[PDB]
Amino acid sequence: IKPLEDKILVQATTASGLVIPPQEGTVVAVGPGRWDEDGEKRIPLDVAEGDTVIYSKYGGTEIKYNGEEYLILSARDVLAVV
Amino acid sequence: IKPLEDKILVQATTASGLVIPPQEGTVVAVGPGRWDEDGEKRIPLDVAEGDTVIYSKYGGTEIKYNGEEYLILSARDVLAVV
Amino acid sequence: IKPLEDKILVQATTASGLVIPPQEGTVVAVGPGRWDEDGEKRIPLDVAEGDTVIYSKYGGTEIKYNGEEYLILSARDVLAVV
Amino acid sequence: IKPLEDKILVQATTASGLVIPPQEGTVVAVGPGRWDEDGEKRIPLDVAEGDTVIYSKYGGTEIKYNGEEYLILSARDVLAVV
Amino acid sequence: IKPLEDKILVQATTASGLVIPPQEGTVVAVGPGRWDEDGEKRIPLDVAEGDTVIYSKYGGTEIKYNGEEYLILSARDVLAVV
Amino acid sequence: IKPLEDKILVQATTASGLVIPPQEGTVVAVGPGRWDEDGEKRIPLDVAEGDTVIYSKYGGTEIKYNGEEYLILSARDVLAVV
Amino acid sequence: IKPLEDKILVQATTASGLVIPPQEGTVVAVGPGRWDEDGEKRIPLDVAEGDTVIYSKYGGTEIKYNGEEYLILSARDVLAVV
Repeated sequence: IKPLEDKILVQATTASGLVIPPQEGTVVAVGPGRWDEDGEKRIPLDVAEGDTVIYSKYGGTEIKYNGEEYLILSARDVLAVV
Repeated sequence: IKPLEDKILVQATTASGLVIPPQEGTVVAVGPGRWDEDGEKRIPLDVAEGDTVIYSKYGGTEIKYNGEEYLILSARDVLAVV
Repeated sequence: IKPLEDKILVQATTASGLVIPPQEGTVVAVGPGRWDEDGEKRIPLDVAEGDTVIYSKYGGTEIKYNGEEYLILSARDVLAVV
Repeated sequence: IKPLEDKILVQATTASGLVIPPQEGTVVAVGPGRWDEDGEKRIPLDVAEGDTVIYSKYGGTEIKYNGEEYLILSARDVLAVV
Repeated sequence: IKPLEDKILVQATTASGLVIPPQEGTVVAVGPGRWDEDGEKRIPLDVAEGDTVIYSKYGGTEIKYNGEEYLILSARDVLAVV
Repeated sequence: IKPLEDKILVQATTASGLVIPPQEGTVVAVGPGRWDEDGEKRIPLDVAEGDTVIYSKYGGTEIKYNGEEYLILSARDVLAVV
Repeated sequence: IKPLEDKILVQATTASGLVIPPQEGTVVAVGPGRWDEDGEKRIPLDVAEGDTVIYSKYGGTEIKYNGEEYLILSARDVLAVV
């Protein structure tokens, strides 16, 4: 599963030591990014595989595979990295 | 059926080995791409014919032909390729 | 009837051999196109007179003339050509 | 009455020989056009006085003058010229 | 009362000879205009003091001063000049 | 209290001699302004400390301090200076 | 916790000496900023760690950690620094 431009695939108290009154997870896959409006180049994402991130699930598309639960979410949903 | 600029024609548990609690399908046709705002060049899509993709059916335009079910959906709908 | 910049005049199971659960039709007229944002040039449409196209009728303006039914739709509405 | 940048003043089955299930009318006045976002130049409108056009009445501002009924509508509303 | 960039101060059948089924009035003050997005220069308004204009009252901010009723309305509201 | 880029801090019949059927007030603090979309420079605001201004309270964020009632509103809200 | 591009992590009458009829707090972390639309560079934020700011909680994402309450809110939410 290769997220298309812009999306990132995230593998779904929190195991990090944080209480969330917004899930936490590990970036497993990342895409190319949104091309410039000019199409000259693509803007890169500031998250990379293995990054443990905090995101919201809005617009998320959950999909399960061999025991793991994955989420294909847009980069706009990743709020922070711990 | 030749999708016009930006649209891709997709042919509609999953045969890939994935559980989708969003459909999966095969990219059958692809268009030119949205022109730059400047009209200089068109932005290329990151899916090609034969690609097996995961997309959402929103705004989709289903059309049946000789027993097959097709969907003309915008590129913004394709989330990932497996 | 001359579609102003960007619009295209379309003449309204399908005679093509396609089942549409989106209408199909024949492009009878086409406009100049959206000027670039800078106003330098116009972007051209990828459809021309006689093309048989598949489109959605959203925002369409139906108008009848000498027994034929016509639709002035924006280029954003034409999804494919057969 | 001089339509300010972008608007055109239109003078309101149709007298042209068309059935509209969108009114038809004669372009009586036209404005300069929208300035470039950069304000370098203004974008010209593809309609001129005397043009007989088909448009929609949305956001239109009807005003009556010496027995004639006029409409100050934005350029975006003129769909085609006959 | 000096309209800040873009706004124009207008002083509120019509005395001009027009019937409005959109009020008419006299431009009493005009502002600098919107800066370009680049900030290089401001885009000028096409109304000047003394201009008698037709506008809509949407988003207007009526204020009364020494018996006169005034309106601070955005230039986007002034439709034409008579 | 220093209004961040673009906001201005205003200090809340009117004492100017105007009737407002929109409050009037004094500009106590002003921010740097919105960076160009390019980030090259920031766009300056056309009001300055001491300016007595007429604005709308929409989106305003009222805060009191030592008996005085203040408002942090975006420049888009300041309509004119008297 | 590292706010991704544009967000800033804030640490939640007010201890400053202000009455808020909008919370106040201390900027604990700051993100790179939004890339330019062109992606050339990122626009910098006008708040830095330690800044005590006044913001609104809209769209905020509250998260507690070792007894402290934090908020990951977008820069658009920071209204002023005291």
